[PDB]
Amino acid sequence: MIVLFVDFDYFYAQVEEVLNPSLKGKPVVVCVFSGRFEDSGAVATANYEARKFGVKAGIPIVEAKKILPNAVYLPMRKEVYQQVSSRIMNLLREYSEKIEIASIDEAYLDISDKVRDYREAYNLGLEIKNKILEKEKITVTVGISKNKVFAKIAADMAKPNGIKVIDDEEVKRLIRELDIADVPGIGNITAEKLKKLGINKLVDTLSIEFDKLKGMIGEAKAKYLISLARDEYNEPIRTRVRKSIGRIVTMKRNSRNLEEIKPYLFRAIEESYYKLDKRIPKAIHVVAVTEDLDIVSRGRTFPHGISKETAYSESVKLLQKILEEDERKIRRIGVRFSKFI
DNA sequence: GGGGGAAGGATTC
DNA sequence: CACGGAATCCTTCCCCC
Ligand SMILES: [Ca+2]
Ligand SMILES: [Ca+2]
Ligand SMILES: [Ca+2]
Repeated sequence: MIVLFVDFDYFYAQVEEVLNPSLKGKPVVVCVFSGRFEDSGAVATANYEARKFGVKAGIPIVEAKKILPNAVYLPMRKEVYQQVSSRIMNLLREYSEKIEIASIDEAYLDISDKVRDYREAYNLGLEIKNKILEKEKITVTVGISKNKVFAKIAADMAKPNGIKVIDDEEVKRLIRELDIADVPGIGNITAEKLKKLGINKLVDTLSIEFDKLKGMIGEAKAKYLISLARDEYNEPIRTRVRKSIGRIVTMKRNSRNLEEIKPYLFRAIEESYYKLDKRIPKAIHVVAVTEDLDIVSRGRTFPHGISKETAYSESVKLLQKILEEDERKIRRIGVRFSKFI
């Protein structure tokens, strides 16, 4: 099996650059303004000009502005980026019908048929890179290997605007030398749990008693890491299906007042329903981000579809359940609809 | 003992 | 100071054969 992974470079910001080319070369910072106070919020993404100075996704807009006061700061326009993304995905869809659209800027291609051996794969990558740059003016990084995980890792090592192949020889080299934190799906939480078990490299997972691994990071994650170390990971390429649609907003002030939170919750509901399409959900969850950035939620699954009236009514009950069972003041509030009919 | 949901939380990107 | 949005996974609880 030959997997070719495509990852769009600093996507949101690059799109802004495409829509306003005079931005090229300047530090571009795409932000999610929360509205709590001037420049409150965080960086969704930044181009490399900004990233080389420390301005990257996750940092407060206020911090970024202290580092780069003269950079271009733009509000995130999700809808625009999503339409551009869809156009790029269709284009790849013609390089294979075996495609996995992992996110707004990542897709995996099973080019096991369209090619044989890594020479042609690499050639096909450049074809894809040049095609996308040509038709959309978007640069992307291509990663190629035997499975999804190493194809992605390949891209992680080649970005930005690169292409790379990890063949059956390097895979083994990485299995013992690749820092395990750099393995997809291994975040900071898991990375630390594995460090405490003496696991710093993928191969170390084979020196531990499985039942201990399972105990520490869960069975799924355990089998995942073990399979990769045995050089046996081989999940198939297939675009998952949207299983949930939702919206969460930040209130001006943290609150615990119902009549004060509602308008936010209802706005969340209104946007969620618009996003729903003609999809009808049978489950609804109210999600609240507490004052100490803790996430709490209460939901309910109905034996039938939820109309917007029912959603408005149930959400209030769920919200009251949250306020009732959690003392902290509330900072962000939203809803999520799932179990579509 | 264990299938099958549902619920609330934990994690990742 | 720290936004969002969604998928997996986990663990707990529950009904019940
Ligand atoms: Ca990516
Ligand atoms: Ca990217
Ligand atoms: Ca990591």
